[PDB]
Amino acid sequence: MFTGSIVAIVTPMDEKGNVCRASLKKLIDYHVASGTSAIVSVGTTGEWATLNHDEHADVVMMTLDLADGRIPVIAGTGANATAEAISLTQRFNDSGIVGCLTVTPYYNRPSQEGLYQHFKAIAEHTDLPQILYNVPSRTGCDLLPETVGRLAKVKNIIGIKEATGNLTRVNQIKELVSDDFVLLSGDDASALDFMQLGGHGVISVTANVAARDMAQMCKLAAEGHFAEARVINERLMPLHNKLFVEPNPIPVKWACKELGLVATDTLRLPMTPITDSGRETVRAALKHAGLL
Amino acid sequence: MFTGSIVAIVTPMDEKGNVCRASLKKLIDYHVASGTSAIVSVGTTGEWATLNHDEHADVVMMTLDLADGRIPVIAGTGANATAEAISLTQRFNDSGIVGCLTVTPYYNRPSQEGLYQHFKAIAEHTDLPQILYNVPSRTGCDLLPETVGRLAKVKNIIGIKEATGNLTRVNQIKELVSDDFVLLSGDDASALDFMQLGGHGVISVTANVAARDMAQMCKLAAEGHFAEARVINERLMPLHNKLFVEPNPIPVKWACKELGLVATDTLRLPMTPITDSGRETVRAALKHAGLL
Amino acid sequence: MFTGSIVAIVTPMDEKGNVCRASLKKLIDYHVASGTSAIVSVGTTGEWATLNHDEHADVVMMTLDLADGRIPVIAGTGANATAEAISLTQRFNDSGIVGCLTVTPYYNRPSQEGLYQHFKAIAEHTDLPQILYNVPSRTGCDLLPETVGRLAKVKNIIGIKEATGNLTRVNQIKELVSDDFVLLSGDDASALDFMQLGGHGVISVTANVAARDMAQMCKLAAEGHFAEARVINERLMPLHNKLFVEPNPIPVKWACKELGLVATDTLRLPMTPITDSGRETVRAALKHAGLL
Amino acid sequence: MFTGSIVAIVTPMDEKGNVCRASLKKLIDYHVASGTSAIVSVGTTGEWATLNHDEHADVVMMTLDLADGRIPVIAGTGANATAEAISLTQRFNDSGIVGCLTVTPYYNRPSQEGLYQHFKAIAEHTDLPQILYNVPSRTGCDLLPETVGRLAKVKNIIGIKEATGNLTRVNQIKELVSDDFVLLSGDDASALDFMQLGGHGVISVTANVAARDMAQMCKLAAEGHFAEARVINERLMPLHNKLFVEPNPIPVKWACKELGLVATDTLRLPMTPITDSGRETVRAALKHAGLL
Ligand SMILES: N[C@@H](CCCC[NH3+])C(=O)O
Ligand SMILES: N[C@@H](CCCC[NH3+])C(=O)O
Ligand SMILES: [K+]
Ligand SMILES: [K+]
Ligand SMILES: [K+]
Ligand SMILES: [K+]
Repeated sequence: MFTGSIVAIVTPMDEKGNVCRASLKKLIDYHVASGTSAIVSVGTTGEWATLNHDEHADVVMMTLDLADGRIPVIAGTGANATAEAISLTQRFNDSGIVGCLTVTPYYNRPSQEGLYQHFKAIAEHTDLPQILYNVPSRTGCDLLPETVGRLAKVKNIIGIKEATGNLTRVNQIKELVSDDFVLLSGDDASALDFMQLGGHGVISVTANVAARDMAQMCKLAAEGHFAEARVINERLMPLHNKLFVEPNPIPVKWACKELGLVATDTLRLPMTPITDSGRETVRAALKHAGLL
Repeated sequence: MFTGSIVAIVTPMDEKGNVCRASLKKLIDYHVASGTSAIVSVGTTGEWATLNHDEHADVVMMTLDLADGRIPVIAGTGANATAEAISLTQRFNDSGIVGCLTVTPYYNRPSQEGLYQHFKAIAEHTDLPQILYNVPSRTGCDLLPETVGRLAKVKNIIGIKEATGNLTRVNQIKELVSDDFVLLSGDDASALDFMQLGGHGVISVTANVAARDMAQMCKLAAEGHFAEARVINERLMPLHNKLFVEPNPIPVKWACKELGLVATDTLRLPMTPITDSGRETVRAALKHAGLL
Repeated sequence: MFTGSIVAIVTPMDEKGNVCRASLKKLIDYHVASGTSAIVSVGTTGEWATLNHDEHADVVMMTLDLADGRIPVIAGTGANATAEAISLTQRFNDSGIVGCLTVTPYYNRPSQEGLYQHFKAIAEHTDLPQILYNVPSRTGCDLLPETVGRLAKVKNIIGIKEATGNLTRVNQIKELVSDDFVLLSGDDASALDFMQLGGHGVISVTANVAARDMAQMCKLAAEGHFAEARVINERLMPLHNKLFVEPNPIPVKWACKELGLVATDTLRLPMTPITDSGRETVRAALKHAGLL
Repeated sequence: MFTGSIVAIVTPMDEKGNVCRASLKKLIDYHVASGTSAIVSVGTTGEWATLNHDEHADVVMMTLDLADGRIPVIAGTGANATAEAISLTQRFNDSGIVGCLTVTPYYNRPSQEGLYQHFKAIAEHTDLPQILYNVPSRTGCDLLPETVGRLAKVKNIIGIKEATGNLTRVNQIKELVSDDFVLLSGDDASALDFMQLGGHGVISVTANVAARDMAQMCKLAAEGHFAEARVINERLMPLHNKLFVEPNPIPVKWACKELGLVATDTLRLPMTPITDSGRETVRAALKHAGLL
């Protein structure tokens, strides 16, 4: 549910940019069969950025309908205005999602005290578990360990997706929070290292195309079998890097199409079609992973 | 109209967080009287991030009404989804604004090709002049000079607000565009240097509270009188820096209230009220400028 | 010998900046009694930067004489000209040191191929084990994992002091080198994390004043008892940070004087005496560690 | 003498790595004929890092001999130990150089107070004019404008080589120093912008191979003719960038050999011979400049 390999699932689209239900069903079945712990619906990799609030709700509800109770769903619910994050969250209360993934405000660069008031207010108006989401390269704001410590005292703020790739954050956060607070990597390339230092899992792009291997790697890491998990990570390392050779989710949607998991690799502007050179790098990564 | 001292005007609010019409009128009269060249309505400083699309439109329309033809008005119109930027823009067509300030997509970090396609599409769905806006510390995206060169070929893309504070960009962009493409600073502390290098004006935070000084500074710059302009810049330098002692527009709103230009210094979460230490810093800077 | 807690020992000085033998003897006895694995003589913390080549040799020989076979000594031997590093190394061949700590060329910023030719040539002209030393914040150059992989194939290049604080480097290097190559942290604040990911020890500033606790922490980390080692690291964390509140070794020399391990805290210009505010921060760290 | 186009001259070498007198003479005649204002002997570009103190002195003395009063000579004299900088400087007293270029201590990262004490002490042991040199990418140390202000009060500290490429530093430093303190760029690609902001010249890599163009560029700048200067700058921009395609002075030495100005392009390790791809890049840039 909030540990192990969690996929940040693509939002598959037809040629017009509308959600492809048939493609989504195939992905969801794939994750159920491959042992993925949960699905993050309309996260970053799900083009949270370019869906409107309504389309967003629809993809989440569709994922819940297709999932049919077989795999837990977490929805992306972040916003850069605290009133808007509260309002959006209300739409998912009692939807069937198990939790919300809520990103630090982007663009407006609030203070730490602002982040604290933001997240505390969101949490106050829902019974759903909240997972905080720190990704400074995208938002311009860095939610620091001291603030995560203050927010972890709020009953339903249950963990953090830490996407800095700065592995010192693991034990800085861990020492400030209770043993039940969940630490999840949001950086596939450093995620095994993150788990080895005491993290609990990963919210992953790679998992979209290597679900079984991600699931086994995370299970080995949780049991302490790091040498063994590292053999898997070494085969997935080209994917961990090359799925970001052009802006995510351009590479992963192309990989999903190439494997046949989705009908088209279409995305919404300002995301553009993968370049020829990108296709070649991604294909080589897929073959390194044994997927083609 | 697109040169000299352009104010990025605050959206003054009541204690409930909604626009205060009497305060806005007072500010706009103040800019008319001070010699400000134009007003950017619902830019970053105007809390574009925390107004919904309807509130945003209402503020722009109210600003045009109150300006009553005495001062040109440029609307913030950026979005991180191309479709939504086109909508937002279509909405101000025939409103009376003289142009749009359109920020690079934020959060989703598109490629340069993606930036080119986003702005080209927006420009194609309007007749209004477009000023590109590059502020990578907020967006996670850096619109490079090469791409500005490509976009400057589109008929109604007419300038750029360069808020990197990287002064080498002035002549990198000038080399690639025509003599009538406008270059404006988005960084108060470096704006005089930017104009000395060949830029044409500034979209300014400091102009909210030192409108006459800023207009006089820019007039001297445009005339080649840099040493006279620099005396004015040194008097304003503590404001140029300390209006960012806490996240913009927290300081400038406090300063506006302290000077009697607005009724309340209220902002929307996740922006937080100014700290005491903040108050003290900004008050010292206002004293140095001779404003209080 | 090349694992566990290794101290980067201060070079204690009298009021004129000359090496204080009596102070050095006290330190060396302290490390022998407290279980330190080895001593790095005239490393960074030993003011390698401001001793001339002769003074340098003398401090190393004095440390070896005082040590009297009771604890292994490693000498700092780096230089930014390959001919000079070869020449300096010859002076220590058969001195009694067990190894050399050789920093990447500083200031001149060579390519990776230049680093490879540099270190390979140094290694070629000695039988002494060489430990490579990467500290980009000081040198302007970053010795990358791929190059460390190529250098590890040289018979007597036996390990690396990795002082970036970037914990991803551990397993990037480890996967390219043999199981006998030693990975040592050169960043006290992240050193436990470094060991938890697969590093073998630390070349430490903190060890100068908390030798026994560092030695126990490293032993616990080597046995896999990370929770236990983390209790010690948490008590030493203020030191790990505040020994760098002013440039190293200013704080640690002051701490050593305050504890009575050395007669004076004098250093060589351009290092300056600790500030009052620095003394207060360092003292508080020492008390947190239980040392005062 | 301390304005206009100052060349940071290469130390041409034979195949063994020792100074080539005939090549040096040829370069110095070339600068006399081209209008270069002064020569920096054994600066960074002159391989200050890899010459020992005697070799360094020999090159400066040989340069003064060959210049034969026709062109002023400034010696590199920096060291990271204050005592050693004082020695090095005392050595050039009454040599015939007109001043010294003294870099911030490298590697040991002193405080600003430490920088103040280092340069003040050096200045006190000579009558030669001192030009401070700030190049943080190489040294790990950033000499800030405030500290430049303090040092500019010392009688014989007369200027600064600002190699950050951060153009805001020009007017930050000008505000704090007297009208006769000299500001020189250390960054070819930004040097014209630096002079347009109020700087007085450049210590240039590009001047090694485009001496006449650089002197003409600086003459036009000093006269206020920026648009004419910028035409010359655009012709040289590929050199300004591609003379750093591999670490300086690897490219400029190759270019000097290719133009017939020196006999060999030999450098000292850890600098390595230019790669083939490098050769091709620099040749294209020399073609663009009209030099070959
Ligand atoms: N700054 C905007 C977020 C854009 C929504 C993503 N397409 C707001 O406050 O709602
Ligand atoms: N750049 C110098 C190193 C200075 C020695 C430290 N005080 C050299 O090549 O030797
Ligand atoms: K909690
Ligand atoms: K245009
Ligand atoms: K080896
Ligand atoms: K002076």
